[PDB]
Amino acid sequence: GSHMTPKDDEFYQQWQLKYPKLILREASSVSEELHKEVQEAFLTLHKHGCLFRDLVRIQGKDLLTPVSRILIGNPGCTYKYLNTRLFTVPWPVKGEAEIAAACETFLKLNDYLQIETIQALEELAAKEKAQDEVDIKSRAAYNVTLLNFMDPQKMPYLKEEPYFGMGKMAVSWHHDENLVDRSAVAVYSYSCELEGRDPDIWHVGFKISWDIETPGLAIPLHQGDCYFMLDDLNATHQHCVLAGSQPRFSSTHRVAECSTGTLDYILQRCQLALQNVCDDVDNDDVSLKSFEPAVLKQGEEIHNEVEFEWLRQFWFQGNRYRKCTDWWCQPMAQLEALWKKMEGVTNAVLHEVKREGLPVEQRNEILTAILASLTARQNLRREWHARCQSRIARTLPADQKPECRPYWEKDDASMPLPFDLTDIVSELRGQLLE
Ligand SMILES: Cc1noc(C)c1-c1cc(Cl)c(Nc2ccccc2C(=O)O)c(Cl)c1
Ligand SMILES: O=C(O)CCC(=O)C(=O)O
Repeated sequence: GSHMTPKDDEFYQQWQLKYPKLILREASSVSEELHKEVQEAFLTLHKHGCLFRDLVRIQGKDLLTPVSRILIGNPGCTYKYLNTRLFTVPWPVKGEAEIAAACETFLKLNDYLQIETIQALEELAAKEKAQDEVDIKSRAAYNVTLLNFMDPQKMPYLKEEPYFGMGKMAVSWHHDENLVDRSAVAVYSYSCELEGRDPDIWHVGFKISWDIETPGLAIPLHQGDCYFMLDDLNATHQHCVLAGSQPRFSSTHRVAECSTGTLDYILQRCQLALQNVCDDVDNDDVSLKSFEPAVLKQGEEIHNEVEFEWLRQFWFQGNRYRKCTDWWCQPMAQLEALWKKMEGVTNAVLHEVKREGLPVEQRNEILTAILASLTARQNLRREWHARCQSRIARTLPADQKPECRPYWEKDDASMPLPFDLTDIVSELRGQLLE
């Protein structure tokens, strides 16, 4: 395999022929006022220490990401990649002062890049022609941007690009996950400073999925250049980042698929689960209205969703959002209080299966509905606490160390149930032996 750069004569016709949905807008197309404001916003956030490497999990192993990031976007929105849910540092859409100005700056860049995307998509459809204006606006309605930073000198050894000889990789081949179908991606690239591609210049590489025979493209990215992935390019093609000599920032604006990833959604899920609870007063006497299996199954599934997809995802990042914003403090306190009530709900269900007047075919109706949720609850609870207590988790600085919140001992009296459910879950299967 080989690759092509602007040094090659075939580079320009391959881009024209086989990458027409990849658009490059060089820094000359962007106002110099916007350049300085965006580049200073990058440095403002970097000085305040707002960008963090994530401790993700890929195929069983825990990995520190080579790139430090921060998610900025609509209030209450989340973006999930590599099993890590990032929460937006909010930007001011209608309805810490330095950091808030940087978020307003990248809100302005988002408006600009959204317009450029709509125009590029309109010019794209016209070329393919020779109702759908709703699709174009929605596929460019960016709700978040994932800011990035990497210093290549800090790595003792960078990975070689393994298929086309593109040299050192900062980020390996991948798709951008959890995006609205056929939504576009706009990137603002900010680089701080013969045989093949220039090793000192940052590039974005492109290849066709499953294809290492078709030579890939290595697009040089200078300071202030913008590139756009239109329509199904992000799905049909993979991209990587080829490292240069000096550090580089980037602002990657996305239409995150957030149908199950906003605060309003998960709060609504929590209210749906608590509709099966007598809500006169918030005490330890939790009494359920119905024990119909579908209602209890849905209740324990929502219980798991708020705990693992929201509570433990958030506190695994060790209150590092607090360095940027306080926006998630009350919502996370509210979600935990809602989750605590669901712990009392689970205790109430276990109290009912332990009751004498219950006929066995109603008792087994309940167990068949709740055991898949309780199984996943304990399997995921130890996966999360194991990741909180791993060697590489120790190596992180103090104010981003993973916290296994919520966590409590068997000594703790305020919680109706223990953290370890192995005795309880094994009991309920030994209960449908007899
Ligand atoms: C997947 C995905 N979706 O959105 C983003 C952003 C990613 C994503 C984000 C990243 Cl930080 C990477 N890179 C890595 C992540 C963890 C460990 C190593 C690497 C690496 O490339 O060396 C990849 Cl491959 C993909
Ligand atoms: O850094 C970039 O240009 C975007 C590449 C990418 O997928 C990312 O790291 O977010």
